[PDB]
Amino acid sequence: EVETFAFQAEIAQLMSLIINTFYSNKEIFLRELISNSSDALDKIRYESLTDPSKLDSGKELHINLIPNKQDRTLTIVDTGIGMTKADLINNLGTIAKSGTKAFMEALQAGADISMIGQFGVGFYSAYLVAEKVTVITKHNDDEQYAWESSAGGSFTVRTDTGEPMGRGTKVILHLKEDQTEYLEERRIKEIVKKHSQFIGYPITLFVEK
Ligand SMILES: COc1cc(Nc2cc(-n3c(C)cc4c3CC(C)(C)CC4=O)ccc2C(N)=O)cc(OC)c1OC
Repeated sequence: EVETFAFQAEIAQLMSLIINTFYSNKEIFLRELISNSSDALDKIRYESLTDPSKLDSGKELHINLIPNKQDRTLTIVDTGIGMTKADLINNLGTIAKSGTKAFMEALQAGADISMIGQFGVGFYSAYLVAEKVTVITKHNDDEQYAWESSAGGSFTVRTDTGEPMGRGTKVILHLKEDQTEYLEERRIKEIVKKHSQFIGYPITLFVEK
């Protein structure tokens, strides 16, 4: 069973701006998604200090970047806190609404899209490079879910029947036809070094084939 939901107006607006605005510095999407992963990893790590059993679903705290040229996808995988159904549908969206408002005000005042992260809505920078984003996530004490959106004002959530993840999140970027450079090892290495060099978790760039 697949449930379909409408984005709140502000998020739909944000996604349209990201998709429609001419802005060449698209590579910033990667640091934003890695920053989401890092924050998620911080969260499970801190929680585990008071409840060590929260790591029964996996001790290792890390990030993998997986390019797939056949599928034309770049996947960002982490073993962070993951997201409940409520996190996916309601709660992160509520925070993103107020973040969007501040971001759009800042843009009018002369800020640029690369500053999106300061407003807590950096996830949506995925749409600079992706025609569709799929999010597979597993939080402790909840089911594995798949969230998906190609924008257009709606997203879906279903319970996932793919490979079980233990705990964490996979963000699968179905890349735009003209954005396949982000499948190249050298290009990913370049971006991580430039923007994500001090992330406090191992980042493994998988190689193709
Ligand atoms: C930044 O803080 C947090 C991030 C996350 N996780 C994440 C959240 C997002 N994220 C954020 C910040 C906003 C949004 C998302 C993903 C979405 C599909 C729910 C759409 C959205 O509006 C993306 C990736 C992860 C990830 N890699 O785990 C979970 C949290 O707690 C369950 C949390 O603490 C509030």
